[PDB]
Amino acid sequence: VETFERNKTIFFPGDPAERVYFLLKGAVKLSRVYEAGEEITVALLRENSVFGVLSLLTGNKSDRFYHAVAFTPVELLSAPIEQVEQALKENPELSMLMLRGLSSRILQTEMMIETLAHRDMGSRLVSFLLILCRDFGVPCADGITIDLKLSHQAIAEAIGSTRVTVTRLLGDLREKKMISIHKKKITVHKPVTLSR
Amino acid sequence: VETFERNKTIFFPGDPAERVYFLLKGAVKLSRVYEAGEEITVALLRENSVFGVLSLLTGNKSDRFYHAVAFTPVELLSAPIEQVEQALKENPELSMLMLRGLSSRILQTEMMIETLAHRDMGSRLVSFLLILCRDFGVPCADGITIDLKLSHQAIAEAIGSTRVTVTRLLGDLREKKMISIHKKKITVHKPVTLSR
Ligand SMILES: O=C(O)CCC(=O)C(=O)O
Ligand SMILES: O=C(O)CCC(=O)C(=O)O
Repeated sequence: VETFERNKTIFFPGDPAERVYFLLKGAVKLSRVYEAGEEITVALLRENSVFGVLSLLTGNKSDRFYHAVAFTPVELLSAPIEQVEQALKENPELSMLMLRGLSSRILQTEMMIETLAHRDMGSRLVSFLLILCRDFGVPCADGITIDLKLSHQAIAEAIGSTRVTVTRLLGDLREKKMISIHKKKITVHKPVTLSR
Repeated sequence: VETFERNKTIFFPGDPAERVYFLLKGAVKLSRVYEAGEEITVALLRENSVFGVLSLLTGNKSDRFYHAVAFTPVELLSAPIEQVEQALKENPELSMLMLRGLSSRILQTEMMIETLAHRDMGSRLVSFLLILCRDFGVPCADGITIDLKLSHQAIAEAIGSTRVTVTRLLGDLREKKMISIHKKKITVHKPVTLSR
């Protein structure tokens, strides 16, 4: 069981795709990185996700092109591909469960496609927040607290927007009392009604 | 082998998720259908993709929420979920090959997250076409031909835009001599350079 301090890198673009990973605790951010250091978020992975799947294809013969970061303190398992490939070719059942895990990854990414497809950033934001509710939400008298520290920057990198825009949108959502924010934990007040 | 005419439905929202599918020839469109009747594209699957993967999660106890349509004339295989779990037992190797196809689906979806992430609708379109060039590309004296009838509406539904805007953007690109269109098939003239 490995641990990663918050903001520690799990793999860098350019690193051989040596291992597969399983996320026990915390959130992992996958992103694409650009020459100047800008990053675009491509996935925010929730507990119990398999990831690093490019090694399931090319194994260490190929290089990472996304950046994997411990978005919160993380705990995870990982194993070179042949170790995995052995464990599978050996334990048939296990594979049925990784097939399920991968199927989940795909359905989750497609939900982000849906979030990103909205033309107006306001809905893009609510929709992204509703997903986080589901992935990391904690029940509350108000509604649901997204148990992650979310900077305006981090949100911008994930819904395709600038930070200034996120700030304005977030302020608008509070003015209207659909959300509260405290030390970066966002609480969504009426999740179910927001899925309108 | 099951064939489907262009624009025929392979599976509708509400259907039991009982089968896994394999795409042999053509392109399959996955969408979310909305209350009104508008449709948002979540994936354009290319030949040799596994899909319907919701059925490897629950199976019957779960109803399709996406719409699977033959975007071009299509041929595919399919099987009841419990038959898949069986051949998985039989051939612990076939297993790995599913794992790998699922891995590739994940990566393909993430690459669409990147497309949608662009703020500049022009760039988002160029990026969507590059995808199409590698997914449905055919080498050309002129560069790479995307082998698909693409209406502006269809492009709009996949890049979170509208017909009108797509028409303007395609024309801009054509003025720059950057793409060509014949019979609704688009040719991208220097895709390797554009990748910039
Ligand atoms: O596997 C990689 O190299 C990038 C994408 C990824 O980590 C996955 O979503 O599992
Ligand atoms: O499995 C479905 O029901 C929806 C998503 C899907 O078809 C997949 O991308 O393979």
